[PDB]
Amino acid sequence: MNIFEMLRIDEGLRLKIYKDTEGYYTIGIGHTLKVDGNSNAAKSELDKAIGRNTNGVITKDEAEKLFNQDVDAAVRGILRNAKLKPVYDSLDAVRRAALINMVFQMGETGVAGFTNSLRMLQQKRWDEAAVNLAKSRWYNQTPNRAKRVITTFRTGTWDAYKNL
Ligand SMILES: [Cl-]
Repeated sequence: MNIFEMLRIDEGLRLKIYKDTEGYYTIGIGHTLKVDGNSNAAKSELDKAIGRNTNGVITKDEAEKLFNQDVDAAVRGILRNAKLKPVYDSLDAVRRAALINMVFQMGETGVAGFTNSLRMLQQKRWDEAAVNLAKSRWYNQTPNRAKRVITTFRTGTWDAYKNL
C-alpha cells in the first residue's frame, strides 16, 4: 500500500468539476483549481491543464494523469526543499508517505512551516510531534484526514487506512 492508495482514500474521485469544503473548485483526486470565481473560470483552467474543451468533465485516465503529476510534484518539492529534504531522508517509507500527503494537500511551503514539528519527526519523537500537529490550523481544518495522517506518523504503520 502506498501513497497513491493513501491519497485515493483521502481525497476521493470526481470526474466533473466540483467545489470542496474549502470552497475551491476541484476535480479528479483532490486536484484543485487555483482559480477565483465562476465555474467557467474553473473550466478554462481545467481545459488548460487538460488541453481540451472539457466542460468540467474528465475521463478516468485524465484523472489518473493529473494524480500522477501532482504527486510527482509533491515529491519533487520535498526533494528540492532544503527544509523538508533532511526530514524526508530521515523517515521510514510509511512515514515518508505521510510526509507526502501533507505536502500534497498543503504545499511544500506550508509544510516547511511546521518548524518545530518537523524537528521532532526528524528526531524520531513521534508522539511529541503527533501531539504538536494536533494544534494547528491544518489539523483543525480537516480533523479526520489529519487524524489519519497523524496516526501514521505516530505509529509508523498503515493502520489508520487499513480496510479503508
Ligand atoms: Cl487527479
